[PDB]
Amino acid sequence: TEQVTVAEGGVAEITCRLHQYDGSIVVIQNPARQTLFFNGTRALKDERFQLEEFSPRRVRIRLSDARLEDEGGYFCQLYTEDTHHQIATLTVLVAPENPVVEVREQAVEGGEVELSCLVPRSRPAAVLRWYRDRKELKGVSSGQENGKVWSVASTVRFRVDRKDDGGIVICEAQNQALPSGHSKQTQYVLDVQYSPTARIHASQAVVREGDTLVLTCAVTGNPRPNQIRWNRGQESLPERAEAVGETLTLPGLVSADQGTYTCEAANKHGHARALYVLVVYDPGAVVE
Ligand SMILES: *[C@@H]1O[C@H](CO[C@@H]2O[C@@H](C)[C@@H](O)[C@@H](O)[C@@H]2O)[C@@H](O[C@@H]2O[C@H](CO)[C@@H](O)[C@H](O)[C@H]2NC(C)=O)[C@H](O)[C@H]1NC(C)=O
Repeated sequence: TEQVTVAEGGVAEITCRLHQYDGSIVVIQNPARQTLFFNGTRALKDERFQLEEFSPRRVRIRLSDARLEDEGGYFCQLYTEDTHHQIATLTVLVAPENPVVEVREQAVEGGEVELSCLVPRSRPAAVLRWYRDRKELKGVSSGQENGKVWSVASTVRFRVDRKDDGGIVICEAQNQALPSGHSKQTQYVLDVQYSPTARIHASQAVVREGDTLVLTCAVTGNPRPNQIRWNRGQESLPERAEAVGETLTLPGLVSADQGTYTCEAANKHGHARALYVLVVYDPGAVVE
């Protein structure tokens, strides 16, 4: 009895070996033990079954668009009841689709991200594996059979911080219906929110009276801060100051412009403020 295996909707071939062909009538039966081919003639009105070869050595039939209901034993016997012989058992497989990946809720630095991965239909039951940066994560899985096909789900949960924002997680599904070594994969991009940062970088290390200084405020955060605020301790920004987004330009600096300058930004997880100490040296000061 030949073990024959097809992917759902694919093509299988079933062959009856006959030995010293008498010329008598060959009955081929399906898994319900209903006559499917009477000698060379199809006995059931199913256009997916086609006689392919009736030679002195074998009778071969082809099945197109294989369905789960086609599974079971197929038989070949002489109408004279020489023997009830099973000549094949058909098994129909179902490969997983690319898995569906979801997240429980918005992940926030300091908290957890919780992901699920689901394959709704596979046969045999797909195996689900989680990867991050080539390294496998340990998840938790469950599945069940719904008729002849299995639904399988897996979940993983881990702490995140801002370094994980934008990181890629892979869920990978495998089963025997896929060619050896191959996989069905789904990528998921982490979105981790975090409180902002602010840092000032100045266009010069040493500032002299007469200089034009540019301060640049580098900001991070998720969500992205919408607005940079520039300010100064104790008193107002110099009259010539030009605060345009992330840059503060201080032209024509004079001694009285010295002081502490700040840039600040915010998102829904908090504020960040950077401070810059501005020293303005007269032309004769010895600094370096
Ligand atoms: C049952 O069928 C076999 C197979 O041949 C069938 O008939 C062929 C002529 C052709 O129409 C094919 O499509 C069929 O599969 C019969 O064996 C054949 O007998 C015929 C006699 O006309 C001759 O064509 C072939 O040489 C034979 N082929 C083989 C492989 O033996 C067989 O006689 C049929 N049996 C009965 C009881 O009717």
